[PDB]
Amino acid sequence: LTLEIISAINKLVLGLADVLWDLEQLNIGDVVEAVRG
Repeated sequence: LTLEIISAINKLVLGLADVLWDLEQLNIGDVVEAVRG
């Protein structure tokens, strides 16, 4: 599931494209998901 959030991702990454993205989520993009993996 986490990875898929993966599927949704790279493409997603003006407001919509940016601040809202990461801001809305609030880190995930940057990277902890790593720990889970």
